Amino acid sequence: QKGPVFLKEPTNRIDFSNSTGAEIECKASGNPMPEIIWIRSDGTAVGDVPGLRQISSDGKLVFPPFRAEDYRQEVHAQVYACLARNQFGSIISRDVHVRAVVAQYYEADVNKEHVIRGNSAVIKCLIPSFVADFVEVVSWHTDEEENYFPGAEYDGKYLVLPSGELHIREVGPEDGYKSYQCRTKHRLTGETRLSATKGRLVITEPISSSAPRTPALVQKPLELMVAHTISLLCPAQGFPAPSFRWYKFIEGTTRKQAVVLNDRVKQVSGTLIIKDAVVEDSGKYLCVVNNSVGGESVETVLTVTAPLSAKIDPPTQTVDFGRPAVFTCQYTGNPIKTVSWMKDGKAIGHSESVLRIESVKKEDKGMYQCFVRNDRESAEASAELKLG
Amino acid sequence: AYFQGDQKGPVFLKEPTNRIDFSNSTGAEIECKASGNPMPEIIWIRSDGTAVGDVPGLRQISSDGKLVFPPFRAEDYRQEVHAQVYACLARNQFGSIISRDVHVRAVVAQYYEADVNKEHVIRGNSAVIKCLIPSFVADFVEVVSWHTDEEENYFPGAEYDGKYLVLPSGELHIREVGPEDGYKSYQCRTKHRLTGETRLSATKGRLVITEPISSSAPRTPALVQKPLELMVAHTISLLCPAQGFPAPSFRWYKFIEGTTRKQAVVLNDRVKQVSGTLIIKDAVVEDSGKYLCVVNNSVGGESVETVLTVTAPLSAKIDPPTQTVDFGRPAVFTCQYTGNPIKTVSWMKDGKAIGHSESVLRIESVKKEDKGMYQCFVRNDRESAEASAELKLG
Ligand SMILES: *[C@@H]1O[C@H](CO)[C@@H](O[C@@H]2O[C@H](CO)[C@@H](O)[C@H](O)[C@H]2NC(C)=O)[C@H](O)[C@H]1NC(C)=O
Ligand SMILES: *[C@@H]1O[C@H](CO)[C@@H](O[C@@H]2O[C@H](CO)[C@@H](O)[C@H](O)[C@H]2NC(C)=O)[C@H](O)[C@H]1NC(C)=O
Ligand SMILES: *[C@@H]1O[C@H](CO)[C@@H](O[C@@H]2O[C@H](CO)[C@@H](O)[C@H](O)[C@H]2NC(C)=O)[C@H](O)[C@H]1NC(C)=O
Ligand SMILES: *[C@@]1(*)O[C@H](CO)[C@@H](O[C@@H]2O[C@H](CO)[C@@H](O)[C@H](O)[C@H]2NC(C)=O)[C@H](O)[C@H]1NC(C)=O
Repeated sequence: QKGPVFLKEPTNRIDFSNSTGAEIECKASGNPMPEIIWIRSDGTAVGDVPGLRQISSDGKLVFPPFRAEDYRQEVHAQVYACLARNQFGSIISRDVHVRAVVAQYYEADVNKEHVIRGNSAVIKCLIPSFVADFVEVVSWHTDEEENYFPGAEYDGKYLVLPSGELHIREVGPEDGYKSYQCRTKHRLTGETRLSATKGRLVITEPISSSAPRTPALVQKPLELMVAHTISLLCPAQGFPAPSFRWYKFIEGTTRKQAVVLNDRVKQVSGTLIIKDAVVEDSGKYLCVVNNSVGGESVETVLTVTAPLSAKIDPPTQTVDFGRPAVFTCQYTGNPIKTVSWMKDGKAIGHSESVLRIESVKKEDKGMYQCFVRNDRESAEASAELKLG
Repeated sequence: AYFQGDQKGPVFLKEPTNRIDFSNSTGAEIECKASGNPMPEIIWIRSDGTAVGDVPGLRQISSDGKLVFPPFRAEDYRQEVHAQVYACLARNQFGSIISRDVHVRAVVAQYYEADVNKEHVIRGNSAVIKCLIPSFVADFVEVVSWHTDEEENYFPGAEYDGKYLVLPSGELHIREVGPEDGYKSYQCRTKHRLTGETRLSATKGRLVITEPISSSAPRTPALVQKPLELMVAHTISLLCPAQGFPAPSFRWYKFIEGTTRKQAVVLNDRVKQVSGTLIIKDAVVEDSGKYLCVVNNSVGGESVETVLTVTAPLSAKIDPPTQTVDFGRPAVFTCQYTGNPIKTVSWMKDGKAIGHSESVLRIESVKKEDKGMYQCFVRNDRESAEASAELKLG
């Protein structure tokens, strides 16, 4: 006899268009071979909604394409999980957050950017918050028919930044005779679109000096996957045109250290570009900006995320009554907000990485699971307790 | 050739203020006035320590503590005169004292324009139309009113038709946006505090309403409000921008200082909530803290932390005024400061820094050279305050 074990866990987030639908597969092994059950993560096994959700063979949670008119929050905006069960015990998979999106019109805008002659400028493509999870910038274009793409800086002046903005170096009066528009792509429909307004730089020739001034609204804490490229903006306008330096606070201290620039880590004006993120790049960054009148600064936190995995030591044990049983969950990833245990699909209230039963009983036989979580993600491991 | 009484060190009777901001057409008078026996000399220094020269037409030191910045032509701006922190230095035979810093900022009258763009919102949600003012005039310009193409006019104060509110921060708040709400275009009126000029936005904004089919948990934006410094006694509005379908609800908490624990904000007379916006009237220092907006809906939710500091004017005071001490007996000065934040304390003796940052100063054993004036300086980011005291030999 062997308890269930997942062979294929459903992914964590599945987002899809109503025209595309969604197959989600859950595969499990055991001896006897286990039954698969889908549940809402309110605990309840899920029904079939003809046309909308059909549990199939032998995973297998299918969402067929549907009409706007048949959208249903209860089915289509939902967190699910997979439950594999046999005589020996049950295991739950991680959560599967299901988001079906009815394909709808939107439009990105580019507005006027005001800047002091000689400063760098950042033109932003405005995307409404309710498509921003799905829409991203593919390219920039001007009325003079030039086209800018992510990659390298053009003519020492134009760079399309990782976060999709257009960065322009050393803005002069001649730069006001240009109008900019972005191209956006929606990842669920694959549709692309030119922005519905276009923006211009309005340049001031200043007479007075002015210390550097940064905006009221600042980038909130970023979460970036390992091996990805990151750009941190340091918006500032000053006269004379300022200098910019970046730091990282030593983690949990009030001290900071200059960022070192190389191959991998580059600074374009005041923008820090970090290629190939490793978890160690996480931290609290400070941009200090300066000219002969004075200085200002803004902070920006970054977490470099790494995918969770867990494994319990040992994968199985046979323990006498009422001797102790000990399970140790080992995991990998960044960040780890919590560790949680289950027994035959239910919670046990125990959030330390090591589980100890002091003296085993009849009812302790079954499957145990460690779940590790951070706010975008989860990983489970399972283990088997038998009675001597 | 002459004075009576014991010599008394100098002491400021009129301290110059901290920031004077002024247009090129107005100019600036800054007055420093001090006391002592005998009767002290007044010298203006730049805040690298050097005593300042006259620049005819620009900077003239006058009778009888007065630094004067006459009205001047654009062509005549000199950053060295016009963008500068000064101090007042007052001296007599007995000793010397330096005033708190005096940040001087002359600003040449220049054209700017505000803008108001398209705002995209889910029907049924609230919306916040913003007046985009250019960073480099934003210290001097702010919103005075909102106006519509159907000729309606909204002022700071009270809600209109329970629907439109001009937030104390200048944004126009609108409740429960409906499709009919897309046939309105909005402009801001802004006022420049140094020229007193008023203008309307160069561009007008509109609402673009999405009639959504799929549900969406609440979504907050990438860029969020950085830490805010509000003067005591002022009104404050904190925003929680979020769009969601259904229409989400909003709740405000405040963290217990230096813990991970929050408490619900208690809404009443003086603290109110419009949709997701928190309004704090008549701010006290105690209102300072880390605040958290939770936002919700049957699909899931989100949140935005914002830090508020309510600031209070800094003032310092030494105990005593003056003491006489025999040689090899210790002397003791204690600074009593009020205000919010204090970031730092420091000390000087006869205009020079002594490198000592604790509220109470102690000379272990008084020598000949220790006679004279001693000063505490208490500063934050935006402000400074000084105190003085007189040490005599017995
Ligand atoms: C999913 O929803 C979309 C949007 O409601 C449907 O697409 C519409 O299809 C009609 C023709 O069938 C077009 O004329 C419209 O242009 C589409 N609307 C928009 C705004 O995109 C789509 O067919 C639905 N998918 C299904 C039923 O499989
Ligand atoms: C560049 O600008 C910054 C102003 O933000 C200066 O850094 C500050 O320096 C003062 C002391 O002179 C400190 O008390 C502040 O805390 C500093 N801010 C921080 C934490 O960066 C800096 O002095 C300027 N560069 C120079 C040396 O001219
Ligand atoms: C301060 O500078 C402003 C701008 O240069 C001056 O105002 C201008 O005055 C000229 C004539 O003197 C006019 O043609 C402009 O239309 C004005 N423009 C602005 C921007 O107001 C002002 O006179 C200066 N202060 C002085 C000379 O005392
Ligand atoms: C609409 O969204 C918000 C997002 O927070 C949800 O509120 C969460 O409330 C539960 C209460 O037990 C907490 O576990 C969460 O921690 C809250 N927020 C977070 C991320 O910490 C809520 O799920 C949504 N709908 C409602 C009202 O239930």
